[PDB]
Amino acid sequence: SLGNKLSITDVKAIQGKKVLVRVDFNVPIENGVIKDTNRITATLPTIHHLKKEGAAKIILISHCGRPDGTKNLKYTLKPVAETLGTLLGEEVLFLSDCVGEEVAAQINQAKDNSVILLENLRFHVEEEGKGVDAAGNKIKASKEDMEKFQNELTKLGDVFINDAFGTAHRAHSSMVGIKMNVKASGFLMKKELEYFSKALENPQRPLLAILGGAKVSDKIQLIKNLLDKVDKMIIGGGMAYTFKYVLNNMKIGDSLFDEAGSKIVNEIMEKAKAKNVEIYLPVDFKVADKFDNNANTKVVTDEEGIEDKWMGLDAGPKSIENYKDVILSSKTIIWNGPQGVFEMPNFAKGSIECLNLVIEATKKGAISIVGGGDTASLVEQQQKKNEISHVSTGGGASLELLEGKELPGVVALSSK
Ligand SMILES: O=C1N[C@H](c2ccc([N+](=O)[O-])o2)Nc2sc3c(c21)CCCC3
Repeated sequence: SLGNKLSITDVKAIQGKKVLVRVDFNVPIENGVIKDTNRITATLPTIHHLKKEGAAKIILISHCGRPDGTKNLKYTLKPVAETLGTLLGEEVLFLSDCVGEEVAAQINQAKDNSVILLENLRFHVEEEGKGVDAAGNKIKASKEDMEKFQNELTKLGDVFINDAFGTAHRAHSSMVGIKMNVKASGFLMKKELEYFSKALENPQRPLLAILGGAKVSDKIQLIKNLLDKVDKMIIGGGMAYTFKYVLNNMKIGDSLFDEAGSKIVNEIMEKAKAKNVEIYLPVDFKVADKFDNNANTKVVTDEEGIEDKWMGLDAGPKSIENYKDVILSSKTIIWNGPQGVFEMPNFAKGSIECLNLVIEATKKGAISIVGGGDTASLVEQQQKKNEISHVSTGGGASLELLEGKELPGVVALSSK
């Protein structure tokens, strides 16, 4: 289950507690300078709630870069402490390790209600459970080494807050081994779990999935899992040409064709029929004579097909018209994939109209979830993030959740 997990707002006893918080501070650092501070800024509601609720210590644990289970000061969290300090308007204490008597002593010695940032968890092989030494030899932590490191992290505090949903798909020490009585989601994780629970457990129906992207192959698990939940599915973008070719023997010219993925199209269509899911493929396309925004373009229907040396780069006007009744009658929308080459303004119309319809449905009461990646970029470029119920930032974890995979970091949270 996803919706019955304990959240930071449900925690009653916070005053005078040492609160251990797993955050996502995997920020790009260019010679001591943080170039993107969004991940740091996104943890402020969690930190503010803990300070306001009178926490004795706010102990932050995270990772960044790729140290591979070895101390590697290129991936030091030291600059993150400085940036977080500036954002908080107070000094954030940075510690050179994350476990042990010395770290414990420094935490206890710190000013009450203050914020402490511990060094990168991934400097320890026990965090990921595997790594690589300096020489390049593979190293692995034994069950006992793992258990000892997990016990050491547990000894740092009294209450555990997991605000790192983007790492919850991993059975890492900081996701599964912090054995405190209260293990609650932080505000970021709370929102992710709340909205993914709304979309996938007992959703408000009709439930619609809007899928797109360049390939079929990397979306098979996602499609097959969503066919067990949804009532309707729009399949668009580059992946649609593979479907039109296999299903209707439609000429696709130089459009994208997924050779491995083409062999699974019939299975997908057969599962959709078994599950009584309505599939909506494009019936027309905006084609181009070159892969370029300034290409010569025209509209072809799926009855005409695409001529040799031409390529489909967006859904056509009829396919765009067909979205309207599908999207506007939907009460829950999971959107994972653009409907064309949105990076080229002349082939963004299908994706932009899909966005306008999803927004319209949301204003009228639908719950809209944007999976991430390219769809999130489109919503961001169009400046419409606040018009969508939830734009997930969980990356790989959001994708695994939608593929029906186990999230160990979620499983390890307390139940409400
Ligand atoms: O790299 C490419 N991707 C695009 C793509 C992505 C999504 C969609 N869509 O149509 O939605 O198309 N379509 C083509 S034709 C084409 C290329 C691409 C590369 C050069 C040869 C011709």
